[PDB]
Amino acid sequence: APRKFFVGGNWKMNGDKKSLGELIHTLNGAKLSADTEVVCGAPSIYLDFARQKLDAKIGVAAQNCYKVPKGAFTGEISPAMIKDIGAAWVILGHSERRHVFGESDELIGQKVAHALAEGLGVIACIGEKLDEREAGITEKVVFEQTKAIADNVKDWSKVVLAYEPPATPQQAQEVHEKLRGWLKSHVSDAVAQSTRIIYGGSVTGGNCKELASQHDVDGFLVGGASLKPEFVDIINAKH
Amino acid sequence: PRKFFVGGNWKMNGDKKSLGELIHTLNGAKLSADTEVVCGAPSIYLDFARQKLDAKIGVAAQNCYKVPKGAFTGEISPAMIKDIGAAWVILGHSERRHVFGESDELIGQKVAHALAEGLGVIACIGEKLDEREAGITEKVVFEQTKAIADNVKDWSKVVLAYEPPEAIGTATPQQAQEVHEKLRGWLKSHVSDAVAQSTRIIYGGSVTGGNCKELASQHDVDGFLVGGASLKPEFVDIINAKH
Repeated sequence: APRKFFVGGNWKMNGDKKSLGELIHTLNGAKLSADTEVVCGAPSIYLDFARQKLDAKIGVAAQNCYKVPKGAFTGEISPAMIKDIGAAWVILGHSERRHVFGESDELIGQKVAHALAEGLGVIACIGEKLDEREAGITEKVVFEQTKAIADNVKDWSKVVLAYEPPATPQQAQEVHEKLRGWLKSHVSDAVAQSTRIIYGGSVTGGNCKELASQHDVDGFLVGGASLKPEFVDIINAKH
Repeated sequence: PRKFFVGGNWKMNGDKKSLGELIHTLNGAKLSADTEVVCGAPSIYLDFARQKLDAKIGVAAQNCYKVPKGAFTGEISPAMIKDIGAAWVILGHSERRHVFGESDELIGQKVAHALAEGLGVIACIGEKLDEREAGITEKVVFEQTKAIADNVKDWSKVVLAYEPPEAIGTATPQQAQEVHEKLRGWLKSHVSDAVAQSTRIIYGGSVTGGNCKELASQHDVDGFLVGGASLKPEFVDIINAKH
C-alpha cells in the first residue's frame, strides 16, 4: 500500500570506465536499504558496462531515447536497444533535454508512449523555467507538462514522475502535493496514491533527510551527488 | 595519395545479435587493403563494436558533444568515445542538422573539441532539397564547410562527407564529381594546396553495390559514407569499389 521510496542517480555526461567502475564498486559493497528502489542513469556509451558491473538489485536507466525502434536517426538510441543491453528504465524530459536541446512536450510525450509500449519503465521529468517560477505560473506550467506525459500513459505502474525546480524543502512539498492532486483529479485516486513523485532539485547528503520526510516526496532524482559516495546516504535517507 | 575511405553509418539500427552478425561478416570478408574502413555504431553499441571488429576496421561514434563532461543528460563526449577505444566521430550528419536542428556553430564547436581530444572527425555537409532546387547548392555547402574549417587546425584527421539531399520521390556520378571538385577548390584557397591535395572528400548520397564503382572512379571522390547498404551484404562490394 505505501509508495516504495525511489532513488535514481543521474550521472549525466560524466565518467569513464575507471571512475564509473570505482563508483559501481562502492554501490555494490554498500549497505543499501531494502526499502529503497535504486536506479543508476548511465551515459549511453556506458549502459552495457554499467549493467554488467552493477548488482542486479540496482536498476539501470538510459538518460534519453527516441520514439521509434529503428530508423534514419543518426545519433539516437531506441527502447529496443536499451532493453537489449538489460537496462529497464529511461529518463525522459529531463530539464537539460528541454532547455539545452529544445525537446518539446509533444516529442517527450511520443517518447514516453513508445518507451512504455516497449516495456521500459520511465522516469518522466517535469519542471518550469526560472522566469515562469518568478511570474508565479509554476502550477500552470507543470500541469501542462504533466498532462502531455499523462496523455501518453496507459498504465502508471512503471512510471515515476520527477519534479525539477529551476529551492526550499517546503517549496518542494508544495509542488509535489499539487502534482499528486493533479493525478487524483485528472487520472484517478488509485494512480495518485500509488505513483512515486520524486524530487529532482539539488539533493545532497546534507539535505536528503529533510526532503525525504515531506509527505508527498517519494524519493529523488539525484544529480552530482550520484557520482559520489554520499549517494549511499541519499539512498538511505529514511533510515 | 588519398587513401580510399569507406564509412558505414548504421544509424539507429541493430542489436547485439544482428550487429554481431554484420561484424562477423566484415571480419571474414576479403576487404581491400587499400580501403580505410570505419563503422559508425549506435552509442550504446560502440564498446561492443570495438570489441568485436578486427583492429584494422575503425569505429565511429554517430555524434558527440562539445565539452568533456557536464550537466548534459543524454550526451556523450570525445573523452568517453576514446575511453571505449573508438577513434572517429561523425559530426554534422544531415539527420542531426534537420531532425535535431544542430546549427553550423554548434557543429563547429563539436569539431574543434573532438579534434582537440584526439579523435578523427567525419565532418558532414549538404544542402536541403529546396536549396538544391533553387540552385544554391554551392553557396550552402561552402557556408557549412567554412563553419567546419574555422574549427580545424590539422586536417590529417578530418574526412569531409558530402550528403546530397534525398529526392523523396520528387543523383548522377557526374553531379557528385562536380560538387566534390568544387569543395576541393574551396579547400585549396581557404586552407591550402596541401590540404586540398590530401583531404578525403567522401560521397554520402545513395551508395549501393550497383553504383559504387562508377562513383569511385570519379577524380575527386575519395570514398563513401554509406547509409542503408552498410547493413547489407553489398557493403563488402562497396568497400571494394576501386577493384
